[PDB]
Amino acid sequence: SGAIYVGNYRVVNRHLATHNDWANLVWEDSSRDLLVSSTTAQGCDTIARCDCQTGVYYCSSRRKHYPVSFSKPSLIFVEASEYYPARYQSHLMLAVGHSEPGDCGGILRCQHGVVGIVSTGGNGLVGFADVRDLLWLDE
Ligand SMILES: CC(=O)Nc1cccc(NC(N)=O)c1
Ligand SMILES: [Zn+2]
Repeated sequence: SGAIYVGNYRVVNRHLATHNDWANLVWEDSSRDLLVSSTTAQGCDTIARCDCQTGVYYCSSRRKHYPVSFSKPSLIFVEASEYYPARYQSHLMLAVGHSEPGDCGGILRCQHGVVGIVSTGGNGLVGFADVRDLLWLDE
């Protein structure tokens, strides 16, 4: 699990969004595994605005932060999970590293702030849903 808090926005894995997230929907994209809901409290996180391909992600299944190199956001085929059928996920970045389902929502960061959240994994790969293109999160 894990969320991003910026302005009056909460960014979560679409597959982990609660009834409260859906009752306060700002935007959702099923192909990206992302959902943003409205909050009453002011978020403390900064979204990276950059095209960095190196960073550090939190891996709850190892209680550790790992430094990774990752691909630029793209359309990648993603095998079946407990939450989606096999399909193409958009705006997805891959790194070589450890990921398990409950690692979803772990934050990837560079010097410029939050890059994205863990969304896919297995076969020694971790996939992160990019949030850097969602410029409207900042105002
Ligand atoms: C370990 C494996 O094969 N599945 C895996 C790994 C990381 C994240 C997800 N994502 C998801 N279940 O939505 C799935
Ligand atoms: Zn950056």
